[PDB]
Amino acid sequence: RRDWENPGVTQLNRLAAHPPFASWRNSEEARTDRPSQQLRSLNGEWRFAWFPAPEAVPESWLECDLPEADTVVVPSNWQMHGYDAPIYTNVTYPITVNPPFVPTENPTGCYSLTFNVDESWLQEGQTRIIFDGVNSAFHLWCNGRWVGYGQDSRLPSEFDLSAFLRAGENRLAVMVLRWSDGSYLEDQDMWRMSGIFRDVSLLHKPTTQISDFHVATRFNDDFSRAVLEAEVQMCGELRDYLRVTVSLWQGETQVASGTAPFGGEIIDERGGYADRVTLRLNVENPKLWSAEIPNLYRAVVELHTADGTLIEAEACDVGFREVRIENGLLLLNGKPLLIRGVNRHEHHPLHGQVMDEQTMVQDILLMKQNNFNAVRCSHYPNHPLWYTLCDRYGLYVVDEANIETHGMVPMNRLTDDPRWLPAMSERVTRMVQRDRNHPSVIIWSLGNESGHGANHDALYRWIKSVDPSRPVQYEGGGADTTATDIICPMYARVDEDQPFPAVPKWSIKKWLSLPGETRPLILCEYAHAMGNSLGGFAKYWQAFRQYPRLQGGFVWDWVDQSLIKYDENGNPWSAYGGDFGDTPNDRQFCMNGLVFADRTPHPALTEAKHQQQFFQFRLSGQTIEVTSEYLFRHSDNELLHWMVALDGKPLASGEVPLDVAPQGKQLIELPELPQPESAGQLWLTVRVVQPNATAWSEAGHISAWQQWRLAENLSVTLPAASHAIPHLTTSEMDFCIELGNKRWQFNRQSGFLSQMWIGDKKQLLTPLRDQFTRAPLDNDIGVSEATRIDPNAWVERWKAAGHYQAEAALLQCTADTLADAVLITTAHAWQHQGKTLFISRKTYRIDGSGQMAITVDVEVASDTPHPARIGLNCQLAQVAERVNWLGLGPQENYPDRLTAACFDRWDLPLSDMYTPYVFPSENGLRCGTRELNYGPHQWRGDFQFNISRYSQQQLMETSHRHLLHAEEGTWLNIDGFHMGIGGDDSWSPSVSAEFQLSAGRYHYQLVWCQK
Amino acid sequence: RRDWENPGVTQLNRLAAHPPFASWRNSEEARTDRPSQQLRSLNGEWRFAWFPAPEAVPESWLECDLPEADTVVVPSNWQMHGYDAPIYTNVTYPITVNPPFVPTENPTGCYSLTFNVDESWLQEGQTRIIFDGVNSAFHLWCNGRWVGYGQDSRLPSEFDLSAFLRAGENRLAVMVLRWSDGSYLEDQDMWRMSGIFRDVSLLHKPTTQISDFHVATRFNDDFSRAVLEAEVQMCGELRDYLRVTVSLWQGETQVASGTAPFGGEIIDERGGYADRVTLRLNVENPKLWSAEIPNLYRAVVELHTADGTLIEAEACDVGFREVRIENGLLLLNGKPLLIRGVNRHEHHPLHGQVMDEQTMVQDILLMKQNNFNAVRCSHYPNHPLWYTLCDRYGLYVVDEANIETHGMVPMNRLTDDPRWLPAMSERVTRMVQRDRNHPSVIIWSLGNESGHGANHDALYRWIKSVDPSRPVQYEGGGADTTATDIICPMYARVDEDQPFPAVPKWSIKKWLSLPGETRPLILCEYAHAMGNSLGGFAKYWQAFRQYPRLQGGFVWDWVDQSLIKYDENGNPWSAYGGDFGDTPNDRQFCMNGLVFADRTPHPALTEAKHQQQFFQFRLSGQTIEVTSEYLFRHSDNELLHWMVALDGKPLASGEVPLDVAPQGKQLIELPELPQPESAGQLWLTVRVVQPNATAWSEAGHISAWQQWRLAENLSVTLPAASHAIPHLTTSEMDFCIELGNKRWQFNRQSGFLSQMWIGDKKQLLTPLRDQFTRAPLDNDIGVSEATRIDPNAWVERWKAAGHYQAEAALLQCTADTLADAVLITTAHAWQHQGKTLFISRKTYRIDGSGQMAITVDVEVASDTPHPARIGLNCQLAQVAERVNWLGLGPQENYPDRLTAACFDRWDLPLSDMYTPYVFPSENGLRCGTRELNYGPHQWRGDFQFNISRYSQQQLMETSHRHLLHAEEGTWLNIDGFHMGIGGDDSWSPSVSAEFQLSAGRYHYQLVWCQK
Ligand SMILES: [Mg+2]
Ligand SMILES: [Mg+2]
Ligand SMILES: [Mg+2]
Ligand SMILES: [Mg+2]
Ligand SMILES: [Mg+2]
Ligand SMILES: [Mg+2]
Ligand SMILES: [Mg+2]
Ligand SMILES: [Mg+2]
Ligand code: NA
Ligand code: NA
Ligand code: NA
Ligand code: NA
Ligand code: NA
Ligand code: NA
Ligand code: NA
Ligand code: NA
Ligand code: NA
Ligand code: NA
Repeated sequence: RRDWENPGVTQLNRLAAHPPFASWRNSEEARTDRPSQQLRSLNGEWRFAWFPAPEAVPESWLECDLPEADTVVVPSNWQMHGYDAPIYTNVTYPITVNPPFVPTENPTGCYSLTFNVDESWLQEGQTRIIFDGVNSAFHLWCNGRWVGYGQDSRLPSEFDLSAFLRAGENRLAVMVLRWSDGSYLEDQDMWRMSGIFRDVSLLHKPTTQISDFHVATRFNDDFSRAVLEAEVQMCGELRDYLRVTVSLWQGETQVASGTAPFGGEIIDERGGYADRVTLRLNVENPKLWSAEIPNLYRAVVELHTADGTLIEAEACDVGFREVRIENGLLLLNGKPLLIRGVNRHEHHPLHGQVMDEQTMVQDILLMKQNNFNAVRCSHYPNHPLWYTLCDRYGLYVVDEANIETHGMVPMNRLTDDPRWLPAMSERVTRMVQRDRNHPSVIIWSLGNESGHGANHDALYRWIKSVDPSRPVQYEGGGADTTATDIICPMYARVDEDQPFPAVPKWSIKKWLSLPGETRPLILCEYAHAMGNSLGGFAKYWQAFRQYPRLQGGFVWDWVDQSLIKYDENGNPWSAYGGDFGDTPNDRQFCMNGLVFADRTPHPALTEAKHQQQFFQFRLSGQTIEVTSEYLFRHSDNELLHWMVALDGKPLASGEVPLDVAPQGKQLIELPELPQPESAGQLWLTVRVVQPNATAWSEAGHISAWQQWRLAENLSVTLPAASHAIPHLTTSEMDFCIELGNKRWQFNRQSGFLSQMWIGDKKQLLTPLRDQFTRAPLDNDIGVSEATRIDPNAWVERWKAAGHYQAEAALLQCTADTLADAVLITTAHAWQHQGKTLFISRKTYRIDGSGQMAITVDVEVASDTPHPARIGLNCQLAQVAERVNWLGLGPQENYPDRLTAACFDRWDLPLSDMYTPYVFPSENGLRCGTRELNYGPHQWRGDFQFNISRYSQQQLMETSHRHLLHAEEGTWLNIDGFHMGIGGDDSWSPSVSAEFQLSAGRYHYQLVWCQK
Repeated sequence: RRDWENPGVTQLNRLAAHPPFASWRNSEEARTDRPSQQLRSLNGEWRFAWFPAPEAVPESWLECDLPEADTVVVPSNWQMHGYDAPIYTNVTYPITVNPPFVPTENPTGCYSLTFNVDESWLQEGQTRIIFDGVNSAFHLWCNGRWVGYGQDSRLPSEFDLSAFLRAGENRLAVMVLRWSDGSYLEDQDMWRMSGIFRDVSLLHKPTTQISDFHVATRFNDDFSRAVLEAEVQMCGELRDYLRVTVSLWQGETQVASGTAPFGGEIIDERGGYADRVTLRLNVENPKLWSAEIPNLYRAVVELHTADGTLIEAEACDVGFREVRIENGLLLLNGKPLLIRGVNRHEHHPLHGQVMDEQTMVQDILLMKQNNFNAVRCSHYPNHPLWYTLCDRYGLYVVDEANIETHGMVPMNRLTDDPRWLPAMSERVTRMVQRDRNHPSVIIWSLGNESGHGANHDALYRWIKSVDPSRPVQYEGGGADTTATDIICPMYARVDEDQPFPAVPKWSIKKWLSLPGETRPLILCEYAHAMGNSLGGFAKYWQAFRQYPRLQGGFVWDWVDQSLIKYDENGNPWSAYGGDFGDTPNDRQFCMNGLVFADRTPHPALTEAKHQQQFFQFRLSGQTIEVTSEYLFRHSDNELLHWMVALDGKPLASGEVPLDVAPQGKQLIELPELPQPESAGQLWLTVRVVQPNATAWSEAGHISAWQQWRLAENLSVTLPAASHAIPHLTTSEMDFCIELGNKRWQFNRQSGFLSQMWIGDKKQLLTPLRDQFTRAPLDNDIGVSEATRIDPNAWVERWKAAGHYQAEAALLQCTADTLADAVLITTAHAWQHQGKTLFISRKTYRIDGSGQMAITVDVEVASDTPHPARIGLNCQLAQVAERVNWLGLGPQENYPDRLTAACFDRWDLPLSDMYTPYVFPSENGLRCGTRELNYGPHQWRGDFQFNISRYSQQQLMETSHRHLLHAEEGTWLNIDGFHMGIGGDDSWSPSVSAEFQLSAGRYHYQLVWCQK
């Protein structure tokens, strides 16, 4: 039958979908969510053999273990065990496009398990097997007899095994196909793996049983009264003595309870559902659920007889909340949300796509700690425990059907085809049936990047009909089609329109007001965090706060999908597309997260944390105004710490309790601040600190901060004049300057400072030279590739202009003596093929104090692409342990990504001054720096810098961080100006005009001296 | 695999659905709709064998003919060949409800055909087979190899046989299952049959071919300009030299033509459809299509190469018309429709469910001739030719998906379940793909009596999304759900509410105005024409004309589903439910048509024709005002004929040409009305005659009529002194009266006229006695059954009250002689269980003229159910050839169904005075009669009467007309009053209060005399 090449067959003998069951036979266990003896895990060691096609599988395997099989753990992805390669392709399908067919060489994983079944499970009732995730399709046999088949790699497939098992040992055999017609609906941008990658379990239910239950909560106008409505369905034999009891508990207190026999109200001319009953429980003053305060109740559903014997119980956590769109705004409990979201794939660097509770918890704690309140399941239903953690920890969730056909041409070729409606329908309906009782899900999504086809419209309506409690969104076809209640673009920019034909991405501000438009706008994806990125993040947040109908967005994305590989020496390294021999592949495009695959943060996460703060601040005088962005809670776990420092020197500080209602303000007046000792800039830093631990944070967690400049007393005191004057020695080759223990050498043929000495120690490994390029970031490169150059990418523009190849031509090099110093003046031209790109004019003034003041004035031809940076660089001979500076920090920060950084005095080990992005590039810059100290050296001025053991040339020549090698000494890059890093997207230029170095003429000044 | 017990498998290897194709290889043949050499019929003689279950089919059958098979004609329903019995069940499924399973005993029809295939069809191109209709599911093999499987008995299933055929002789094998999971979606109220019942054909297409085409017509505001847009899709290898030309013809004139290479506009980020192209042709002053003037153009779509070589051509008739709902009104070409519709099942009394062109044309003509302008395909897509005929003759059509699950409990059990969404979706999507180019289809329907489930909502939106040109309707779930653009109830009454829980049927006038309601209302079924019915039809038409938003309805239904059976002598008779041994069955409920199975009309058809007239008239003095209800045409084929008669005697007449614009009025002044010379009532009758023949009627066709009373001159002339005086002979047991050669005898113990003689000839077989009951109509019976009485039905109320058992008790019988007459006075009480139900007091006055004047005064107890009639009856000794009367006629008419009858002098053969309803009952009445003549007798008065060879007793005791036998003499029923017949529905009391005999006291008088 080749059922795996027929979209008309997505399953055979599979049971209906339904919310999470456990068939407790003790009600108290159900109340507390304790393990159920009726729900057993079959996870652990199984037998597995790999074959190249289903045709190669031997018949013997159905009845007997293959001697050649290996023993492996399940769940797992077989690529993670080395049986074949995982493939990283973004848009292009990994298989030839020829629906509904798949390749004849189709990797097949033959899994089997011998396991015991107690006779008690078989004497009465039904025993079913549940496979929570099998990628991408499979057949199942039990004790050699075929049971059924299933597709949709991201929802559970359940089969009744009652008539196939026997007391004692039994053997299951599962043949899993890597590719199937379901693969045409699974083209998400992620590694392509396969296997039994989610839990496998066995569930026993009585013959008369709860087969489905739906929980709804509806409220009065002020949310002070609710009615909990629980519709319960049974399968099995109806009898007048059956009853359903639904009880609701808040902790250990029972809030309400109702009992009824089965028999629903009349629905139509034929009657009602004799096999269903709806219980309605009044709840006064319910404690409401939100991501701010995830209050939960427990609904316990008992099926029992009138005389009181329990048959079984099921149950769920219940969050009383209403979600609705009114007057153009998405409201939660009547108040407008501000979504601080992130897209999150299920990815683990060692386990592939298998998820575990520890990793789930770690992700949610980091998310909450970084001020996220929402997550989008990009792009498929997740492992079931995810929803339970979001309900309990408190995160809003977008639950999304496992439908993506991005590689089709045009993209809606399948979604507008009715023959594909059935298969798509089950991906949407099975998801709603399974997850509709979770309060954390607040919005349903129809899938991702599958264009806009009529199947979408049909499905959108089906959901609207079966569950009116949550909005439906879908971005395909232009983000504002008739299949979405929310305008949900991906990568639309704040102010800049991208008027692509048919599916333009308008500026978000403009989009809201197009003629006739009235829906809320929440980006389904924005701020693509690939590599050194998140440039322009603050521009989205300023817009979200100013426009009511801009209600936020989901950043793309949480974690890099890098996989671990081992080198010849056994040492692990982070790999990306193409590193497994996979081709074609999309190389580093699989790494776009705020965090590395092991959960270590990238520097961008701090930027997100700051912009997503829940407290806003203004300063007038010495009065700090604190405004709360919480909608529901008072600031009952927060105090404000304030500190004033002079040039990094602490002058004073205090603490004040914060007591701010949701949406309210608090005014705090600072104390009189005595006058500072000397000249400099006073800076005020305030932080919101939570003194008590929460379920998601430690005592002392800092949730928000902000700084302002206070008074400045510019320095007017003349410097203590030199007890000595430097001496110049002129030679045909060089100009040398000597001052005590110091010596400076300027090469006359190159016009650069080629050497410096302290005592008898040389300080430089490479001379001090102008630098106008950077090792290109992912955002500078975009989709450009050696074999398919994208001439529009910044990297290509610079390359084509000769920026990386330009040679300095000396125009002038002279020396003069002044009354107290020596003055060296140079001028160089950087040219390429005859064109002068940049002119650098400098003066170096060395005085009796030993200080060398460098003044730089650069001209940049108006018609050359604006350069990545304007600065100097050199390789110092020394390697020191610490980097100390007065400037923005402590983490890496760039012009268009520096809001989270604070101006203060920071000191870190040198290695923290390098950010190990998997794909190496310019990194580690710190901006707004007035003093930098390293080894015996100090530089002062107003510049940006980076310092590390890797030169820019090395970073640009190296594709994987594991291949980098520390160079001799230390590379210092000191910039007067640096271009923004961008990131609205990583496939087109995204650096906004205000962060491009287009001024034509630039000036900067540095003082270099000893420490 | 048992694919026929799995709603997840509705087909295997079936090709996509598409509009009618013929693969012409000459464009002019395509233009002219001539027969195509590439489309062959395989209809004719096939081999067939019946089996009790698919398991019983011998494997030998795949490879070769079974010797036991018979040779039979295809298309056919195997029940009509006598292989098994057809079943008539209305709501209750004919199989146990245990979805998706079917009985193990499942009648299987094995059909096979040996036929030739030309090598030219195989050497290039694709040869497919098309089964237009297979009930209910089937497997297909070709030359012993399995091809595919299909479900949905009402849409074509097609399969590519290219790789299975060989030049020369080939053999097809088709195993047809009577029952399948598809049957759960085919519970329509009609005979349950099976087989290959619609056409089987072979279609040859080139490898590079037109695979689909959609034609749309949009207009400017006054319809003076149109844009024809034709989207064309291809299959095969794309090549830059390919082209599509679409040309539009109006008769022989080429109106427009456009050509383009393939390549549609960009649709989304991935591009557009390289395999499609859209041609747009401008049309100025298009001739618009409507049921009034079905103007059609012809669109020819040619697939060819750039040098002009034709590859193939497809084509369709195009009707320029726009259908839209605006401000609560259904508009066609901007004018609000008034639907004069009827539901029509595909039924032939001899061939079952097989349709032929002659029967379809016969139906179409009679419909048009009877002023119908629309038809609803109750309840499945029809044979393809039906739409061609509607497009060309001009009828608005409601095309309805084959989905009816009436027998489920509750009704939406399957339609609300997502697991049945796929199967249902195909029944809707495939109908749309097939019929969307037909102009006659103006509204899509989601099926019938399947409750309201979310699957309906999903499919309603799918339609609206793919074809915005036609509204979508669906009655299930209360008739005004979110799945319907039109409020379309079935059997909702005009003024009376039927507030059933959950799905009330409101009075239609009230429904329109319920709070918040704004849609138009068109009944999908009304005026159930079962048996002697159509009572109150005029009430619906008065309301549709008074209320703009009441836009008409579809009467239930066109033709009785009776089947022919043959008695011992081979004579045919009409059979209904249970007559084939089918049980359970719903007896006569399958006969609800305006016409009998053979197309002979029932009397109700004339009432429908009159109320659905397109001309309305008013009279004011000598002025007749004619108003046209046509929306688009002028009365260019009509003249008004008028006639004035005095009591039936013609006084004057004339004709005036009609020249009225659509919706306009014309005033016609009648000439001076010379006075009449005699007492009597003058009556004016007018008729609209079409002088010229049309495609649907003959010259002389009468399309409308109306009558009015004009002056009346009451008779004040004293008769004249009688030549003689009757004599009274009194005896112990009788009062006899003699006058000339006539004698009357009144029995003194019974109190009735027991005998009357002309000479020595007795004139009565039974005495003249009062009668208060009638042989019950289907509407009087409803669903009541001897085995399950419905105490609320009229017949049961009458029975229970003793109406049929009450016996006359004499209260008084006296005789007096007057100056010139003898007077007999009598009084009788009718009692039951000691209660007096009725009292009848009469006088018989016999005078010198020989006339007997009868006065009747009756009392009816207030607490007894209102009686069916208040009259007298007798069995006359003689039988005469003709019946002549001055009253309403000529056809049968009842109080609530007499608008179409006209007052005049009529004369018919006695048998025309009996209506042969298959299920016999009271029939043949004529009301408003002032004089009745039969043999030598004459009765004068103001009464209603029926006259025939069958007593009411026999009619009520006989269930099939074929078993009635003429009694001796003639039974005459003369009524002073008769109850209405009702018909709003035939399962609950439906006679309106104003037509019930509830006055308590009634008076009538008659004169019987010799002629
Ligand atoms: Mg499949
Ligand atoms: Mg226990
Ligand atoms: Mg054993
Ligand atoms: Mg994608
Ligand atoms: Mg700030
Ligand atoms: Mg099936
Ligand atoms: Mg029905
Ligand atoms: Mg009339
Ligand atoms: Na906002
Ligand atoms: Na590549
Ligand atoms: Na990516
Ligand atoms: Na606080
Ligand atoms: Na690099
Ligand atoms: Na109307
Ligand atoms: Na019956
Ligand atoms: Na019927
Ligand atoms: Na005329
Ligand atoms: Na009868």
